[PDB]
Amino acid sequence: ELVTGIYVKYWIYVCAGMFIVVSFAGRLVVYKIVYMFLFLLCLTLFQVYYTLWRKLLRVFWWLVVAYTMLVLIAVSELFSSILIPGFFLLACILQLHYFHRPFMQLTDLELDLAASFSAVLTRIQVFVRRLLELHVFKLVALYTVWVALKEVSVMNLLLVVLWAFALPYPRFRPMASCLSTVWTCIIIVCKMLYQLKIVNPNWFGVRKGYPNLGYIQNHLQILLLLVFEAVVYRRQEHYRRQHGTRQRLDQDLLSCLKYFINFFFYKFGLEICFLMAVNVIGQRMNFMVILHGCWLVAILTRRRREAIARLWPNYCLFLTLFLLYQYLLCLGSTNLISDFLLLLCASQQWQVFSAERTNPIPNFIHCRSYLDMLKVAVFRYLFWLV
Repeated sequence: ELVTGIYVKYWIYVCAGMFIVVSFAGRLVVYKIVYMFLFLLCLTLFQVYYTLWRKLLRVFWWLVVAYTMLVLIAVSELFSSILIPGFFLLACILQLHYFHRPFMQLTDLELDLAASFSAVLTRIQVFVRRLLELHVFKLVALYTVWVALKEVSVMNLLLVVLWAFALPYPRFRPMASCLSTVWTCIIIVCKMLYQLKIVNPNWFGVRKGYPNLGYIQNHLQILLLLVFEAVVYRRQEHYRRQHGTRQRLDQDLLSCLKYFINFFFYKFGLEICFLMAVNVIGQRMNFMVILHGCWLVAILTRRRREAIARLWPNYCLFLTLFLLYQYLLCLGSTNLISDFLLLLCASQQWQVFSAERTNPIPNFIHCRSYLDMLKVAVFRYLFWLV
């Protein structure tokens, strides 16, 4: 057949996502929300324990059973609660059992636009794996965008500091990534446990979530980004287990574009670092930015090549030593957001500085191809343009 495979493979993750976010369709009650909270925590522990990702089907079936039991011994007002959690529990149980019996084993390893679609998917997966550190940084980015651009979370400094020492260090990055996933799960547990009605009502910032919908998205998107990173790592391992040159770049326009996109930061990196530092100093307008630009012009002082490289690990070190203290002093801005973005670019540079793996110039004095018709302009016209 055709449709039965597509309906039998995309079952468990979408059903768990529908069943876990369908909680809290009601007033202040601990009865129905803590089930979905413990379900999301169990899914996070299953993903992060790296051996029980799909090998606790007893626990999944027992969670479905407890959900159905609560939905059948609990439930214009008595027509949506029994239709939400009843059907949700039944669908979850059916999905979990069916997937475990056939879909889980098959997935695990113990008009022709579809080929282009799959090739673009594989290439985006490859770039995600190469940019896994960058993807984690983008998760730090949305973290601070909820933290320092929407509202400071419950000791958000701890998570932004986990990010801060995760950025420049590759020995830290995976372990502090998993510890950040764990701390975000604990933060979501404490967030959904704080909306109670027995509260009897500056280093804590318990914001007392009123509407019981807005005080969860800053942790829901966090766990969703951690789960998208874990799913991208798992799909990268699965696609690895299944299934131009740096000197040939100047042969075709496509080859030049490919050698650009592969190495867009390679011999451009410190340039873009200086550019992002300049944009941050322009945008912040503070004496903290005055000291930042002082150290930036000090880094620029060592014009000679390889001198800056020595100071660049110390550059990342005082960058994180400045940014973490800045966030803690703001606790008790968007300028700090772009400063964290600059520190992220500088950490990426401090990573890829030491890449020790790795003359048709008179051709580029006349136009013999499109590549050199643009090459001559870049070499000569740009100087006049500047």
